[PDB]
Amino acid sequence: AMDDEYTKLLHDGIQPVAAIDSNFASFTYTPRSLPEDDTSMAILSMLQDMNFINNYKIDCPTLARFCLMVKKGYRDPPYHNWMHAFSVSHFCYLLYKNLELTNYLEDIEIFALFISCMCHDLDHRGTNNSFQVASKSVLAALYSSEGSVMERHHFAQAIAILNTHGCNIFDHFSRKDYQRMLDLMRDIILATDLAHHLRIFKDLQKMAEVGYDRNNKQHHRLLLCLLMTSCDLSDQTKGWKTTRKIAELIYKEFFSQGDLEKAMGNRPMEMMDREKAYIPELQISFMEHIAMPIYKLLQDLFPKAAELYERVASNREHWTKVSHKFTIRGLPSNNSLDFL
Ligand SMILES: CCCOc1cncc2nnc(-c3cnn(C)c3-c3ccc(CC)cc3)n12
Ligand SMILES: [Mg+2]
Ligand SMILES: [Zn+2]
Repeated sequence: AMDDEYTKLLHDGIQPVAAIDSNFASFTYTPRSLPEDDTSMAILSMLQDMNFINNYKIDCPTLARFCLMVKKGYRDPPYHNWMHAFSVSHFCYLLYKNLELTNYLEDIEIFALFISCMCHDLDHRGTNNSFQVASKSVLAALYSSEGSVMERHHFAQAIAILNTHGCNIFDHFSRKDYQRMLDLMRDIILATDLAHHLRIFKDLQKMAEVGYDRNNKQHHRLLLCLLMTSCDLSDQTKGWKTTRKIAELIYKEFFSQGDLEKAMGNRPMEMMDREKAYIPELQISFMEHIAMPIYKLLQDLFPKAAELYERVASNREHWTKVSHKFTIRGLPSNNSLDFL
């Protein structure tokens, strides 16, 4: 159903977003409930709704071909796959719809954000940055002096897609705007390195304290940074079932890297060591120390974003609640102590 795929994608209309689901454009929509078969069409619906296609006279063949090439540029580790990218892109669309980004950022910045969302984890292998370095990967070999190893590769892969014949959805920009767009993507993608976020966190607080100034150029940069990290973590803004299930995949991925490190004779981080990792406290810590501050910062800049923070805080309480279930009380389901 692969070339079947390009053809349908291109020669039918692009569905109106509302026809996808009546709640497609609300903060309570879970993008991962859309069949993976429909997600490319969905990307195009959002692009058309956000008016970028008919704004920039983008080649529908080029655009549909971009989309499928982006999708195909993901591997299939448990977490860092296309459905991640898709729901991350979808949240960006939500932000643009519910928060009115056009009053905050230039059309080009928003386009670069959405597109960086599609591409921000391309060709991920289920290993992190410290793995690249520790294992002397060829990615660590090329990007050897400044960290953000994977993020540098994700941007590199996005670049190589745009430079594939019939995939340059930017080949309509002036050379000036083309450069600007590439520098935008690099910055937004790079911002998805958690180390980056921790570096600029103080500056984000400040901007939120004094208030976003649209004539401040450094505010534009910080906003786009905060918005992108809000997109990368948006699974935490949905239901309990979503955080629960996203913990499954995360930990499945992490533990595989740990098993591999052990085999190479490295010592894995605890959260990657399936023998040592206590998932409930790892989640609460992650929630309390990473994701919560992101959505609080977003609530401070954007008062309509408040429901998202309160979702994320409610998801944390719930890990607190079910946290006792990770000590086996009574007997296992089968009434057996064999597992001993
Ligand atoms: C930090 C390690 C904990 O990992 C996670 C644990 N629970 C949920 C989760 N959702 N995404 C992550 C995660 C996995 N790897 N990375 C790099 C992230 C992550 C983290 C932050 C950002 C904003 C800067 C972007 C991505 N998660
Ligand atoms: Mg990433
Ligand atoms: Zn990501």
